Formats: sequence, C-alpha cells, structure tokens
Amino acid sequence: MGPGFDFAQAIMKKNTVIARTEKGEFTMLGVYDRVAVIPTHASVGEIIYINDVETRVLDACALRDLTDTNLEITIVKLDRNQKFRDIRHFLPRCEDDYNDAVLSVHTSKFPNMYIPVGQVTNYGFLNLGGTPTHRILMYNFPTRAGQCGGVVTTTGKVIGIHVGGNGAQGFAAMLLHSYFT
Repeated sequence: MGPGFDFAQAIMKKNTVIARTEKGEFTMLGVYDRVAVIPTHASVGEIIYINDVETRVLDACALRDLTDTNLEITIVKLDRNQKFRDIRHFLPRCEDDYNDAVLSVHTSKFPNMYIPVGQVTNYGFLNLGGTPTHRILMYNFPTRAGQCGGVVTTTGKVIGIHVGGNGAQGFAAMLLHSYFT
C-alpha cells in the first residue's frame, strides 16, 4: 500500500521459503548462498522440507550471546540446488529501536500476509516460553500462532524474525550483520 509494504514484498518474493519441521510450517528467511534463519523452537533436524521438497540440513546452529543466553535464532545451511539473493547489506549492524515496521508471513495457512506493526522497541530481555532470551524487539500488535519466522522490516532494513507473543504484544529476535560474516 506504501513504501514499507514495497520493501517487505521485495524481500518476501525473493528471500523466503516455506520451511516444515516436525513442529510445523514456518516462514524462513534466506540471507545469502544456501544460508537461512528460523526460530530455534522450530527444532531443525538432519532433514527439513523447503517448499514441500525433502532437503538435507548441511549445518544448523542455535545462536546464543556471549552471556550464553538464548537468542532464538537458528542459522541453517540447506543442501539446496539454488542460492538466495544476498541481502546481508539490509541487516542492521547494532541493536536499535525502529519506527513503522511491517511483519510479513508466507505459509500454507497465511499466504501473502503483511501487517503494519508500527513502532518497534529494543525490549532486550524476555522470558520466552520459560526460556530467558536476549535481543528481543517488541511491537504492540496481537500476533497469533502461524506467524513465527515472519520477517520484520522497515524501508531498507531487515531487522528481525517473529518468535512469540503474549496476546497483546509481538516479539521478534534481532538480526545483526555480524551473525552472517
């Protein structure tokens, strides 16, 4: 509808796949080469489905900060025959707050879904499903099951992936450029 939705759509149409694990279907962001991200609660194993094709997992790393605290981001290298467009130059270098973000989801349940979530707070610490978690972004939208893995963008920046909600607020894990060197 406007330039925020324009940037979000450009990311969805080239840099997402539908990932299926034994824990469900997730929006999965491809970042560069065969490297993608997914919430750590997806419990990626040795095999994953990518757009309903059986795909070997070459590497999966559940990130933690240097306090050894959960970040809720898993970096997956896929045995896929095709590279992603390199979008690392759209990743923030530091923790920050943002204005006027969009959360974008693409699954079998929610295809072509875009949500203007407004202001994004650097929330920091969250007890996420009982797990202490750092580098959490918060937005005041009532997000629902099916949105985990959704991509959070502003114009020109890919800032996080949706990992949870409390019925009134939604929470994303930060993406930082330093995760993908």
